[PDB]
Amino acid sequence: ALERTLSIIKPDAVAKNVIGQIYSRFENAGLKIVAARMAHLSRADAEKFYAVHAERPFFKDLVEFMISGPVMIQVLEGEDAILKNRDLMGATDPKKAEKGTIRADFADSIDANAVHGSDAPETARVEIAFFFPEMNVYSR
Amino acid sequence: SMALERTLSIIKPDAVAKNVIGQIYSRFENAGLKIVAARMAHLSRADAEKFYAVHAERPFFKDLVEFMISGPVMIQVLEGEDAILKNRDLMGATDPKKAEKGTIRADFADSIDANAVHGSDAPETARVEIAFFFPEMNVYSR
Ligand SMILES: Nc1ncnc2c1ncn2[C@H]1C[C@H](O)[C@@H](COP(=O)(O)O)O1
Ligand SMILES: [Cl-]
Ligand SMILES: [Cl-]
Repeated sequence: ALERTLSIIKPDAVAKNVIGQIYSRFENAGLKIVAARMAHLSRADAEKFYAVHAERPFFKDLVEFMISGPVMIQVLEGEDAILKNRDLMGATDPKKAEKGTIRADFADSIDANAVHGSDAPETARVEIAFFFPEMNVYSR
Repeated sequence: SMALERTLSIIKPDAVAKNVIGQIYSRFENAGLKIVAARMAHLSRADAEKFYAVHAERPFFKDLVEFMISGPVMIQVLEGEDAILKNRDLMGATDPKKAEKGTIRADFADSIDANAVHGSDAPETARVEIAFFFPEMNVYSR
């Protein structure tokens, strides 16, 4: 159960003051919050984070929405963490997300879709390393 | 209407281990307080000692320090109307035995040593405790 994934509670969900409810989704599902911080990303950092989408027409929108306000960033650890977090988040478009997922419950739109989660083992590694030094990640 | 205040909150290692960070956060957020800074940390002995200096000559001091450093904690700044007192009412009495039902300490604390949470007790300690753990550039009022 040492797999880790990178989660972000996006500015829309922070602004709703539902950080705790989203955290409980993780915790109740058996994931442990092993690193965490509130931050306000710069444009340059949002651009780096979303680099893989630099050529897509929704790039500017991913970026603008991620820097519109503070975010809560955390590392989630546990068995099958990457896929479990994805299951908890639900579909990218909240209109398509299953009932009781984070996006179905807290997302207003595909832009304001509440949360990010790493999509694969290598993106989890890169994203965790982007936001946290290992000395500030506390496995337990 | 009262003064918008910031206070310093810590979810102690007992409650982090319980995986009830979310539940405690929702206590704050449902009471109309906003999380305006946060980070997970593992305090050093020295940092815990500094933080608890007001209790340095007391006999529970060593225990306060060893318990604060026994595992990672979740630290946050809470902002809202009357935040200092509000947080304290939500936490409940220092001794979970004495804490009203529905408080954080009643629901998540196992004892006076393992008592789940800290909150600043006054405006001046709030100021000092926030500055101890966060630079202002990482506190984001909204
Ligand atoms: N208009 C208004 N609304 C809400 N909160 C306010 C206002 N003016 C100051 N403050 C804040 C600043 C302090 O935390 C507290 C008392 O002000 P202090 O001067 O520090 O004793 O209230
Ligand atoms: Cl995303
Ligand atoms: Cl304390």
